[PDB]
Amino acid sequence: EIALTPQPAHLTVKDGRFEFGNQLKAKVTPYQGDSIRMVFESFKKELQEATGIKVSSTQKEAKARIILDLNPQLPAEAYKLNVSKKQVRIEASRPAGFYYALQTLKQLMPRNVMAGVATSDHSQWSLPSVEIEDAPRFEWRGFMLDEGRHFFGKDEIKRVIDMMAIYKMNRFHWHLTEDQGWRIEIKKYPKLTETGAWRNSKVLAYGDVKPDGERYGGFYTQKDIKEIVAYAKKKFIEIIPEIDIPGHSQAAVAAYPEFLACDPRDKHEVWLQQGISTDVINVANPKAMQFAKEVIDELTELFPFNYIHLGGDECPTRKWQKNDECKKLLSEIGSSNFRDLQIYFYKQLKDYIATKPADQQRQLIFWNEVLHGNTSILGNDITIMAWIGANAAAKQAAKQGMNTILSPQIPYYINRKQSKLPTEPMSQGHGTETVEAVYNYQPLKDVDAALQPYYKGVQANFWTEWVTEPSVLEYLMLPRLAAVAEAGWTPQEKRNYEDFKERIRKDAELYDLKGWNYGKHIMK
Ligand SMILES: [Cl-]
Ligand SMILES: [Cl-]
Repeated sequence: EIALTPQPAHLTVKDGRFEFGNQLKAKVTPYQGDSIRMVFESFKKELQEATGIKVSSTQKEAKARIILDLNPQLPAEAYKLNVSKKQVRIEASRPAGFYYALQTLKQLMPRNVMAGVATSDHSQWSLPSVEIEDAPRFEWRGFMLDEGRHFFGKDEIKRVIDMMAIYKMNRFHWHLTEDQGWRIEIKKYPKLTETGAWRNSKVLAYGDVKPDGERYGGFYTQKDIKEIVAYAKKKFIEIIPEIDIPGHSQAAVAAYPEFLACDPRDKHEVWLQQGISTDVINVANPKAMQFAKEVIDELTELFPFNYIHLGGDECPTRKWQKNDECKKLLSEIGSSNFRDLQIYFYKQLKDYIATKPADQQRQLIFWNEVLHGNTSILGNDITIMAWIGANAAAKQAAKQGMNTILSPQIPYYINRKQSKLPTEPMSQGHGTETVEAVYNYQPLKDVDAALQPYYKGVQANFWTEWVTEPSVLEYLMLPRLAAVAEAGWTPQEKRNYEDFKERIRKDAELYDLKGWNYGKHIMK
């Protein structure tokens, strides 16, 4: 019983099986300075850890039990995988394609292989004969984690990356800064972490829930950030940092109130509540602009991927309205609409980025509500993450020639409850965002062919207002993460929730072996 998730574009089962011994020979293309050989070496280590099988090299076709060949006609993440009694044959055009072919290969084996866990007893190992041709539907297949509200740390984020890689996801969006915490070391502004990474409650207060008096927090050093980026790159996951400015910035304001606060004479502390804060950055202060530039500079050094997310939330303008510098700047830009200050701030930063050498330039991503503002000055070389009225907003973005990513609150905010049972952990929602609901979302329903090139893909987002424990994070992430991964990867014509349900059931064993929690509703 073969169970592949995401389901490949094309799968044909054939007669017989390929058997591994304790040792066998592989021939691997030397394409791009042995890059594919490096991918294969990582695979060899994983295989040996789980099965004891050792692979050696050959240059002879006739002696190669496994062969990785270059086929330049295939798309950048595409592959062919042909398993017969005599040979495993893989073709791809790019490293990621070889990597994905090998992920599929592992998935055809017992779940302990994908889990990277050995059996205690002697086992023998084989693959079903198959012909697979596969390629992702979308180039952006993403997961966002909020570590601003609750910090999980390096080991847990490595596990998150591990989960993503199993399901061939390729974009990790790291929501690192918030009203309630700042989680990334910035060398020029050390108080962002010293002040902003710690606060006097673990829980975030809302309604009947009050602050709990626990001194709580944490942050990533730059060394940690580089380590995680490198770890993710080995699994073909690129990382997008999100540093929210000037909204969702209360932690930064608490760190440097003397120039970031609109009201510096007032007390500023890290927020212990859930909600929307009015304590926004004073975008009219020249030192605040210097700060934003210096933060972007440091992000460029740490994150090699070509995008930065700056938020674009419709932050409260109340404090700007009461600030002499902000009132003066608004008058100077010839406006009476304070939202124009936020857009002006972004334009400044976009212009600054454009002054940098090409390799240091980054494209900006914003949440779709930014488009409610007067955004003409930003041009159309921005990317829109569509989360609220997502289908309508994505269409609007595409009509303006902006690339767009679909992350609808309903149903891709997978921190939301996944069941109506009274025993579920506390999180947002009422229990309607079941695995079925997540899977059934159709990203290109009713999207005109002309607009489709702008739709880069899909992303599940995980907000952590309520989620304080890794066990709960995992419980909510899985298995809905796989449903979104399948939406991202599998052609529409091969998608079917009932079929997915049967396949994803096979991964309970994987999750158990890895020690991951998961929702049990569709399992067993
Ligand atoms: Cl679909
Ligand atoms: Cl669709």
